[PDB]
Amino acid sequence: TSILSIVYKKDDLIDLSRYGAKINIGDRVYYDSIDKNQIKLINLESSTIEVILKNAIVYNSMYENFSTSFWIKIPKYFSKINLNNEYTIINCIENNSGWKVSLNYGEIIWTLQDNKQNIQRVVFKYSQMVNISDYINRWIFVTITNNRLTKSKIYINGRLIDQKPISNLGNIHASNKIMFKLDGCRDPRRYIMIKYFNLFDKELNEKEIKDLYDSQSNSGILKDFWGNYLQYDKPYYMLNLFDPNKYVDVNNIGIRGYMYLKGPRGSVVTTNIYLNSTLYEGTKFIIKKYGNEDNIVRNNDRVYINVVVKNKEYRLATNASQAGVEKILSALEIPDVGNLSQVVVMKSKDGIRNKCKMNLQDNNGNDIGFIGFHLYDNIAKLVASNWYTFGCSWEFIPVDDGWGESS
Repeated sequence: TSILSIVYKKDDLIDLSRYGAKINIGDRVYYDSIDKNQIKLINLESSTIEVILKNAIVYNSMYENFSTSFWIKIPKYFSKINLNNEYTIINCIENNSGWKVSLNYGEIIWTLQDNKQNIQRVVFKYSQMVNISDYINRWIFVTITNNRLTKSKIYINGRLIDQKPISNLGNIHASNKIMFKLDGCRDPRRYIMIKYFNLFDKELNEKEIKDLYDSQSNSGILKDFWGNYLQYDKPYYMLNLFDPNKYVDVNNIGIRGYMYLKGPRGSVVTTNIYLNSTLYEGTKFIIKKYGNEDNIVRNNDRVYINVVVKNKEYRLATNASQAGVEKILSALEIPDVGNLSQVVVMKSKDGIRNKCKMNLQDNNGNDIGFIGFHLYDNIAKLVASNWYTFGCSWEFIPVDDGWGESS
C-alpha cells in the first residue's frame, strides 16, 4: 500500500513506488559514506529534499486513511536557544491545509490541518534529564497513522506513544510537494539524519508497524549505541545495560588480574537543558576479525575482543578450566594468550534498542557462555557464564558529535 518509498540508489534518491515521485536535492544535503540511505539535513536554505507527488495521489479527502514511517536521528539539544523553538522538518502544508512533521526541544510533533484551519497535533516527548536515553542522538523508528473516523497515532520503535481524536477535521488538502528541510530553526548548528521515508494510503495496524520496524531494523547486523552499524577495528566505550551507572575498568594486566565494572559514572550537564551520565568512560573495546568477515560486525560473527589500557591493546580472555560456573575475564598480553579462551561469537538482540551479546568459546569448540558480570563481595567482575538472562547485554559507544561530551 506504499505510495512513496524513498531510497538511495545509483548516486540519487529515488521513489521505489509505482507513482515515481520527482525528487530534487539541494547542494547542502549530505549522505553517510557507510550507508547512503542515511541523509543529513543541516540548517541552511539549500539543505532541502523536495518530493513532487503526481497529482493522482495528492491527499485531498475527508475520509482516506494514511500513514507515514521514517527513521530519524536527532542530536542532543545543547543550549537555551533550542528551548521553545518548534521547527518543521517535513512539510506537506499548502494554503493552511495538509500535514507536517516538526521538532522542538525533546519533541517529535505530527500536525494535521483541514481547509477550515481546525488543527490536531500528536506529540512524542523525550527527556534530556535522564542518565541513559533510548532516544537522544539514536536512530528512532517513527510511525504515524491517521484514521479519519477515529484517531491520529504516533508510534516510536513500534510502541504507541500518543493518540488524539481527529474526527472533527474536515477536508484535508495537502501539498503536491513534500519539503524535507529545517524550517524556522533558530540554532544554526542544528541538523537531523533521516532514512527510509514511506507514505501509505491506509491506517497501518500494530502488526504491520512491528513488521516494518523489525524488517528495516535488520537484526542480521549488530548496532552501536547510536544505532549505526557496529564495526571491526573501531574503539568503543562499553555499557552494561543491567548496571548502566558503572563503566569497565582493568585491575592489572594479565591472567592474575581482571576486568570489572566500576561506578558511579560521571555527569554531563547544562542546567535546564540536559543532565546525563558520561558515556566516554572506562577501558575501550575493539572488535577484531577471526572467517573472511567484511568491515561490519554481523550476527554470529566469530571475533576477538581487544581491550585498550593506557593507549595499548590487550586480549579479553580467561582460563575456562578455572573451578566455578563463572570464568573471570582478564586482559592478556596478546603474545601471552596461548591456549586461553578468547573466541567470541557476536549476537544481535533487538525494549531499549542496540543490545549486543558476546558468547565466549574455548579453542576446542565448547561454549563457555555469554559475557556479563558477577558480584564478588563488593566487586562486579566481568565473567563468561553458562548461567546466561539479565547482565549479559552490552552497548558499544563510539565518540559522536551529536552527543557532544569531551574526550
